[PDB]
Amino acid sequence: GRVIRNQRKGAGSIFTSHTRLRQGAAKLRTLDYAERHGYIRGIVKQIVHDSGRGAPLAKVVFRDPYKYRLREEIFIANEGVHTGQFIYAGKKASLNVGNVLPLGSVPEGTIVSNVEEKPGDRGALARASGNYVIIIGHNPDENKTRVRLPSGAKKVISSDARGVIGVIAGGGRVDKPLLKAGRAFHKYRLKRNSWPKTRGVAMNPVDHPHGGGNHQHIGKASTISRGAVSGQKAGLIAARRTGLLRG
RNA sequence: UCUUGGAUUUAUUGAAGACUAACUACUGCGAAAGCAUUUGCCAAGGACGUUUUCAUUAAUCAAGAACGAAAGUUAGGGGAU
RNA sequence: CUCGUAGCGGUUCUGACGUGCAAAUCGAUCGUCGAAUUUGGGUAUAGGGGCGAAAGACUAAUCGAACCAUCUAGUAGCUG
RNA sequence: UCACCUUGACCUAUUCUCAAACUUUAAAUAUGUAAGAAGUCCUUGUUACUUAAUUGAACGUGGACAUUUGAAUGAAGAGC
RNA sequence: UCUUGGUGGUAGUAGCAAAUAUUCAAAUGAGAACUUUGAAGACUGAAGUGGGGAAAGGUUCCACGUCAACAGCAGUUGGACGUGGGUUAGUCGAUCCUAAGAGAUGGGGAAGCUCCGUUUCAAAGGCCUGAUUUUAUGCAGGCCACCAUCGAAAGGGAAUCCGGUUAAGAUUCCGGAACCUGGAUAUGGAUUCUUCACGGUAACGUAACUGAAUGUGGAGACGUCGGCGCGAGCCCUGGGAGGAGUUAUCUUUUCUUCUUAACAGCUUAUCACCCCGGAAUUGGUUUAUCCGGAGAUGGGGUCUUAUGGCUGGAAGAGGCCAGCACCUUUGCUGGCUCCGGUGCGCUUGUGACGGCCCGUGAAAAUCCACAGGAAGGAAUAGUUUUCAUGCCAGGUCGUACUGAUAACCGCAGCAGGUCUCCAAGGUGAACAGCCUCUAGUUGAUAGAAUAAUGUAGAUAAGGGAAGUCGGCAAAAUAGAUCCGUAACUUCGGGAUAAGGAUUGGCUCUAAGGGUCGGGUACGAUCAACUUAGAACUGGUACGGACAAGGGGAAUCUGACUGUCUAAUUAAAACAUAGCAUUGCGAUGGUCAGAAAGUGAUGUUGACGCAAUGUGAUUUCUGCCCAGUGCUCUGAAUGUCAAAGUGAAGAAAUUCAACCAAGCGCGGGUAAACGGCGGGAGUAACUAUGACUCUCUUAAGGUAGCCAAAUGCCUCGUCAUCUAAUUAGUGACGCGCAUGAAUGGAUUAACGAGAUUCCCACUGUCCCUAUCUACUAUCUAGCGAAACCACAGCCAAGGGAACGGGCUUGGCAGAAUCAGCGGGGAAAGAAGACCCUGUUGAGCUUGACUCUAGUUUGACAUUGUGAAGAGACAUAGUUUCUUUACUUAUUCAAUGAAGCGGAGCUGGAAUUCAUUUUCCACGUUCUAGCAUUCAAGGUCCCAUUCGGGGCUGAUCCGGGUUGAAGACAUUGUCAGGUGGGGAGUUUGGCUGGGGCGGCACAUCUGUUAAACGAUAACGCAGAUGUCCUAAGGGGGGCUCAUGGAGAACAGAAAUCUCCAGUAGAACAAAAGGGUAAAAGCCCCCUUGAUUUUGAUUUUCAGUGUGAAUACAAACCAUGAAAGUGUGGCCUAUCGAUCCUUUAGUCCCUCGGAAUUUGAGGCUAGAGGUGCCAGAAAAGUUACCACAGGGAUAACUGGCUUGUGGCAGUCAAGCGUUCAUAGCGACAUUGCUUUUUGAUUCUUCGAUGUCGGCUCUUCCUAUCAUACCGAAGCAGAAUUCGGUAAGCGUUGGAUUGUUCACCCACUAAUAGGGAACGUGAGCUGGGUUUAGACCGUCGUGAGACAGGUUAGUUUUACCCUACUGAUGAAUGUUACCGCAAUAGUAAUUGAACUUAGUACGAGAGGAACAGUUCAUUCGGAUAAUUGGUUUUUGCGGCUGUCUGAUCAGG
Ligand SMILES: [Mg+2]
Ligand SMILES: [Mg+2]
Ligand SMILES: [Mg+2]
Ligand SMILES: [Mg+2]
Ligand SMILES: [Mg+2]
Ligand SMILES: [Mg+2]
Ligand SMILES: [Mg+2]
Ligand SMILES: [Mg+2]
Ligand SMILES: [Mg+2]
Ligand SMILES: [Mg+2]
Ligand SMILES: [Mg+2]
Ligand SMILES: [Mg+2]
Ligand SMILES: [Mg+2]
Ligand SMILES: [Mg+2]
Ligand SMILES: [Mg+2]
Ligand SMILES: [Mg+2]
Ligand SMILES: [Mg+2]
Ligand SMILES: [Mg+2]
Ligand SMILES: [Mg+2]
Ligand SMILES: [Mg+2]
Ligand SMILES: [Mg+2]
Ligand SMILES: [Mg+2]
Ligand SMILES: [Mg+2]
Ligand SMILES: [Mg+2]
Ligand SMILES: [Mg+2]
Ligand SMILES: [Mg+2]
Ligand SMILES: [Mg+2]
Ligand SMILES: [Mg+2]
Ligand SMILES: [Mg+2]
Ligand SMILES: [Mg+2]
Ligand SMILES: [Mg+2]
Ligand SMILES: [Mg+2]
Ligand SMILES: [Mg+2]
Ligand SMILES: [Mg+2]
Ligand SMILES: [Mg+2]
Ligand SMILES: [Mg+2]
Ligand SMILES: [Mg+2]
Ligand SMILES: [Mg+2]
Ligand SMILES: [Mg+2]
Ligand SMILES: [Mg+2]
Ligand SMILES: [Mg+2]
Ligand SMILES: [Mg+2]
Ligand SMILES: [Mg+2]
Ligand SMILES: [Mg+2]
Ligand SMILES: [Mg+2]
Ligand SMILES: [Mg+2]
Ligand SMILES: [Mg+2]
Ligand SMILES: [Mg+2]
Ligand SMILES: [Mg+2]
Ligand SMILES: [Mg+2]
Ligand SMILES: [Mg+2]
Ligand SMILES: [Mg+2]
Ligand SMILES: [Mg+2]
Ligand SMILES: [Mg+2]
Ligand SMILES: [Mg+2]
Ligand SMILES: [Mg+2]
Ligand SMILES: [Mg+2]
Ligand SMILES: [Mg+2]
Ligand SMILES: [Mg+2]
Ligand SMILES: [Mg+2]
Ligand SMILES: [Mg+2]
Ligand SMILES: [Mg+2]
Ligand SMILES: [Mg+2]
Ligand SMILES: [Mg+2]
Ligand SMILES: [Mg+2]
Ligand SMILES: [Mg+2]
Ligand SMILES: [Mg+2]
Ligand SMILES: [Mg+2]
Ligand SMILES: [Mg+2]
Ligand SMILES: [Mg+2]
Ligand SMILES: [Mg+2]
Ligand SMILES: [Mg+2]
Ligand SMILES: [Mg+2]
Ligand SMILES: [Mg+2]
Ligand SMILES: [Mg+2]
Ligand SMILES: [Mg+2]
Ligand SMILES: [Mg+2]
Ligand SMILES: [Mg+2]
Ligand SMILES: [Mg+2]
Ligand SMILES: [Mg+2]
Ligand SMILES: [Mg+2]
Ligand SMILES: [Mg+2]
Ligand SMILES: [Mg+2]
Ligand SMILES: [Mg+2]
Ligand SMILES: [Mg+2]
Ligand SMILES: [Mg+2]
Ligand SMILES: [Mg+2]
Ligand SMILES: [Mg+2]
Ligand SMILES: [Mg+2]
Ligand SMILES: [Mg+2]
Ligand SMILES: [Mg+2]
Ligand SMILES: [Mg+2]
Ligand SMILES: [Mg+2]
Ligand SMILES: [Mg+2]
Ligand SMILES: [Mg+2]
Repeated sequence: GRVIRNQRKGAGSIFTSHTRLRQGAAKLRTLDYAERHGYIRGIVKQIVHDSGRGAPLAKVVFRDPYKYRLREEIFIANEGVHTGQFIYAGKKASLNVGNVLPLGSVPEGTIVSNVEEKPGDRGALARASGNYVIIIGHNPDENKTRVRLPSGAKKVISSDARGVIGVIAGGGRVDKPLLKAGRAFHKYRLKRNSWPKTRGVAMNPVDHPHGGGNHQHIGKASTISRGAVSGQKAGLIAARRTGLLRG
């Protein structure tokens, strides 16, 4: 008869993002006349590390078209982008790694990252370390493009949506083992309070639907409907098949 | 088992990975295991030719090493048959 | 990582004490001691709620549901 | 044996022993009613009941009988 | 156990015992253990008992006066009491900045208190003018796109130091010496006829050396560890100038002073950089291997000023002395204050590096610089001066003190807790322990004595775990050097494995450094502590105190480090990395919120986030989709709500069709929940059973493992371990009930985890003794509490069954002291177990009823066109179908910046004399720059040295832009889902409750004892039906059965007679009843009918059911008398409310009617079986409350099935012979220690088993003493008597009592004492809360199943006991007596008797006598051992007193 840990996370008290040391919001450059009819030239000045993020951040500096001043955008760095590199964003831009072009104006099989789901929302797809997006199709009348997402799914996005050529840098990170609870401690120190995890079967029945009994056992089926609510969605939510993938 | 929710067939267009028929032989190369679509680059190899050059530098070899079908092992990728 | 101080804990004596020095101490013996360490201040989360490396533990000596006031002189086939 | 010492039960007359859910009989104790005036007797009045029929039935008028008026003991007042 | 207040006994009692410790004298005083001073002894021992601070306190600080209360003794003292004094800032903080966050406004939500949000969807605004005469500087240009405010006395930050001063303030006052900010402002210097400096190749330099808007850059501004370098301070030390100490002797000796601030000038640097040069024969170089043609080495330079040196500050101050004054105002005078060395030292700061990260380690205020060139400006210095000097001001608040064994919190002057800075010498590795210096304290009620029992510390002969549940506690080990070091292993470890030597002192030896140097075959000089070796030496001591690992072989278990039940559970539980599963591509997953123009994840984006499971590595994860969950573009007349449609009706209404989700159907999923079998026969053994035959499966437990922490039986069986093992280990396995991510098996290392063994070791024990300190005791002072009906000597009896009192006995003499744990079923706590309650709570679910949320349908928002297998058959915008518009709505973005359309060219437009037609719009080697309405061009001005347009830069539409679109979304309603959340329910009787049953509503016979009534979970049975006849009537007939007779035919077919009192039948149990019937056969029928009363039984003379007699009818029936109101009689059944039906066509619908419709009256039905009648699933070991001995266990008491022990009788056994010794079939008793029955007492609690310890009692006698009997020759036995005097063991396993074995013994008898004995212990067993396993349940949970951990309180009161005093007897003293009470010894062996008696032999005694021993007891200390504060003597370490001696 007590609210469970998965419910308490939505109140957002001790379960927020530890966001002091982060370098900003890693977004694309705001879609304007420079990036819609020609291009604009940037410059990388730093490849910095983002706290809580496994991918480096490239600080790319552009000139403001309308006022004499410099605008520093923060990109997710692509593997191969270096400091001192000129970076081109726009429609008429050239395909190099780190250039920002619409999905329509890049050919089939192009490998892109920081890809907008809608034109101008400043980067939503292929942002974690190592991941990328492959363009697998085009429908030039009623401009759309078919992609493969990092999950393996197929998405249809506007051809006016943008992307950055290359993979997101920092790949192969999760292939290293953490080896100890300490290295898990400092990974989640700079993300959010989701660590450690107590098993619900290791509890009292007031705390979890899995807890209690004279032996640690689940009692009911762990697969719960999508048509259930909070407090019952403690287990496998809306599972199609369970266990190993052996047919 | 699939099938009137149109299977099987047929046509158009795509993807994926694998494979490289026919030509293909009492034919070739490779130390052996093995090796076939093209073009490019890389270093190599046999045989021939030689009025070149060195002039026994060689033969086989314990111990020791390189390579070693396929299945298998570990971890990524890929999963068309 | 280890031996071991400061520190931080609390194994055993089932030691002392048990109208105590103390509503949890004292002593010896112990765990650990460069990190998932220890800690001050600021700050956030509030009661059927929080918080929980999970013991129904902790949330002002109060916790299988805090504390305060009211409804309330709640009701009692039960005891005085 | 192919009417026989070595037949079983059955029938008839005997015999020993018994019965809470057997009995011809049958106590003790306990128990119902009666021992009168709201009585008995005579005459005959009523009725739609009853009879073949004032016959019966029931309730009566009038008349006969007075405390040994219908066993014993008691009664402390009786009844409501 | 009332309330409030007061008061006692206990009681002058318990006690005032941690933190080494006090002592002498004087002073003050009424009074001194405690005050003050001196002396002495000591301690904290620099991670302090020392100097400061943060929080908190608040005056506690300081002085004077004072001692009533407070300082648990005292008090002249005080943190007390009374009166006062005291806190000084431009520089230290606050103030300011932002952090995590908090929070207004605009705006949205909410009935509202108010909520969200912090830049949002807002018309959110101040900044300078170049510089002043029409300026209160605007009535002007020009610029800026953010958007409150709060948030740190530890973060960021402008600037102050030294000396002195107070009773108490100080980085604040005073004296001296600075600095910063803000403002104003003059002079000098600088620069200027080249108008905004010069020098250097350069790095850069300087005293200056204009610089607007705008932009850019830097600082503020950052982790941790390691080593190295450098600095400061400290420590160590040499020479000298003073002062003090010791001085028998020694000591050029021991201690001590010898200082230099902020600020300023000049110099000072690793790193970095510049020039020259051009490198392999590669060089440079760090402790640490980096660097160099992208230019090393080298030679010259440049810069940062951490930091150091010099000088100013500043010797005038501070220190140390000396001399002279000597109520001198109170000083005056004078000298010295100097020069070094050393370093793996300590603390700290810094610099250059290196290591680490799936961790890469704040922000803002603020300040500066540069880019740019706006504007302004030149005479002998026009401007401008970030150069020097000069002037003024710096507010408000805080400041004292403590910061804790007395200033804070803990009730308080509480051994507790509470953040931080500084940190001397020695020993030593050390911030350890031990001793000392500076500083500080010497506070804690005392004195005397040295009983017991304690607490704390010790030691112990011989043995060495025999102790105990268990090695608990203790001992042992310990530092360092050298040697040596296994199994196993994840190859990193194990590991300090195990083991084994050495260690002092003194005198030496040998290595190991720095600075100094060459010709266009060389040693002066200084300094450090490591290491190795040698000799000599000694009561063979030496890590001499201190400090400091015990180790080994196994098993279980968790990989490890880590975490938790504060205050009983530290673990095997939790976590963990690793592994795996699941969901989600943002209009999203998971979750918030009452809503929201609302939130978390999210400053996010599948290498992510969320939800779970398992838990490192090795090696594996078998079989199951039937169940239930989950899931599926799956089947579409099975079910399908609301809305909508249609039919009938006057209509309310009734019906029908259509019918979304969801359910049902089909499938997939087990690292989802979960599951993983019998009977029988078979191999040339007897059973065993590869294979085989069936029953049911979805699958029938695979790989593995095991009496395992999982196995009841079980202490399984074997082996091993031991003398002996219910332990352990290894095997085996039909395994009650093992098993694969509810993970199976194994696994190095780790572990305050659990278990067994071994070595060492020891007082754990045999078996106890001694010592010290503190208590206790006694004294002065001070002085509680628990508890208390009244109390306090027993035996027996009875009694609510264990009496202090009552009864009958025993007896009994003041007042007491120390102990003590028998008793007071002592106290502590209105039992926490069990029961009762129509008492609650928590958690679970296939209980009931809801509910948020979610899903599905409908209507509104919701408009505009189409095509329309979209109306019913010249027939119509809505209709069981799709896509077209944008303006509602929705999403998103931006400083709403470039949208839409139209306009120049050139063509593979082969211009088709037409853009039917389309395409490109100033930027891509490179880490530069991009700003001033834009220069140019053009035209105008009224031209003023400047100003304005246009074009540069196409025109038009004012639609910011992109999606999405009348669908989501939203409002309302309807169906589903919905233990996530809520509330409620879970009967009773009961030889306690649970379970079973119904004795819960009934019937017959018995119980039941001759009217009636009468209990038990008494007994034997039956009831919830059956019947249109098995009801009613009439007539006829006799039934069960037996005997004899009939072909098949018998023992049983039909037929016939005789006998048949019922021995048959009557629906169903049993009892009763019945023979021209009540039965059997036949005929007719519905009385099993209507209406109202009366009555009987159960009984309240209520109801219900059943029944009896009538009466009014109407029928049946029979010839009729009659009979029939269901069954031959005794059982077979049901209220109010609601619904329904029959009847009358009756009453009413209240303004009056008609018609439906509704309501009403009388009689039935539908039902409550718990049967006088609620609508209801579990568990609780987390439980709780009101009670209850109305109630379970332990004890006592009764009873005595059972257990044991006896007896009578004697068929028989005992070679004959009942009774030497036995004894059947019977029979009569005893015990309460075994086990069973009462719930008698106890629930405002009698502390629950075993053990240990210790006492007493019984006798039903094992031994010992003395005897009797024998089938007693002897020896040894057996049976029996008197007898409880005296003994009655040590161990392995087990928590066990019991058991069992080993072994000794004279013997290892049995019992009682609240199953003797917990204020005597222990806590192993059992009995809370943690945890794991097995079985069972969907689960919560359960198990008189296993395993691990889990606080044991109080005596000082009375009595009892043990010891100790004592009034009274004329006083006093010595010597005695003995009533009464207690009593104590015990047992064995050997020699001799004696190889004798006896015996055929084998064997083989006893009495007397001597000598020893066992167990016990009482002493005693010559000896032997133990003990040591004799601190007696000696030795040793470390430190301290200068050394020595002598000591602490
Ligand atoms: Mg976990
Ligand atoms: Mg738990
Ligand atoms: Mg080919
Ligand atoms: Mg460690
Ligand atoms: Mg350790
Ligand atoms: Mg420690
Ligand atoms: Mg503990
Ligand atoms: Mg204790
Ligand atoms: Mg350590
Ligand atoms: Mg601390
Ligand atoms: Mg809640
Ligand atoms: Mg629990
Ligand atoms: Mg409360
Ligand atoms: Mg009350
Ligand atoms: Mg009877
Ligand atoms: Mg009678
Ligand atoms: Mg009192
Ligand atoms: Mg006393
Ligand atoms: Mg004393
Ligand atoms: Mg000391
Ligand atoms: Mg006092
Ligand atoms: Mg006094
Ligand atoms: Mg004072
Ligand atoms: Mg300051
Ligand atoms: Mg502020
Ligand atoms: Mg900081
Ligand atoms: Mg000063
Ligand atoms: Mg001048
Ligand atoms: Mg100059
Ligand atoms: Mg700067
Ligand atoms: Mg200063
Ligand atoms: Mg420090
Ligand atoms: Mg100046
Ligand atoms: Mg002050
Ligand atoms: Mg002060
Ligand atoms: Mg102070
Ligand atoms: Mg005090
Ligand atoms: Mg020292
Ligand atoms: Mg030393
Ligand atoms: Mg003391
Ligand atoms: Mg000894
Ligand atoms: Mg000895
Ligand atoms: Mg023993
Ligand atoms: Mg021990
Ligand atoms: Mg060594
Ligand atoms: Mg060793
Ligand atoms: Mg070992
Ligand atoms: Mg562990
Ligand atoms: Mg575990
Ligand atoms: Mg494991
Ligand atoms: Mg640990
Ligand atoms: Mg605890
Ligand atoms: Mg957020
Ligand atoms: Mg499995
Ligand atoms: Mg409907
Ligand atoms: Mg043992
Ligand atoms: Mg075993
Ligand atoms: Mg075996
Ligand atoms: Mg087994
Ligand atoms: Mg004493
Ligand atoms: Mg009395
Ligand atoms: Mg008597
Ligand atoms: Mg009493
Ligand atoms: Mg009396
Ligand atoms: Mg009497
Ligand atoms: Mg007596
Ligand atoms: Mg006395
Ligand atoms: Mg005592
Ligand atoms: Mg007692
Ligand atoms: Mg008690
Ligand atoms: Mg009741
Ligand atoms: Mg815009
Ligand atoms: Mg009777
Ligand atoms: Mg019967
Ligand atoms: Mg019945
Ligand atoms: Mg008849
Ligand atoms: Mg019958
Ligand atoms: Mg009968
Ligand atoms: Mg009845
Ligand atoms: Mg009712
Ligand atoms: Mg009306
Ligand atoms: Mg009843
Ligand atoms: Mg009571
Ligand atoms: Mg006797
Ligand atoms: Mg005897
Ligand atoms: Mg005898
Ligand atoms: Mg006796
Ligand atoms: Mg005796
Ligand atoms: Mg005995
Ligand atoms: Mg007992
Ligand atoms: Mg006792
Ligand atoms: Mg225990
Ligand atoms: Mg006790
Ligand atoms: Mg006492
Ligand atoms: Mg001596």
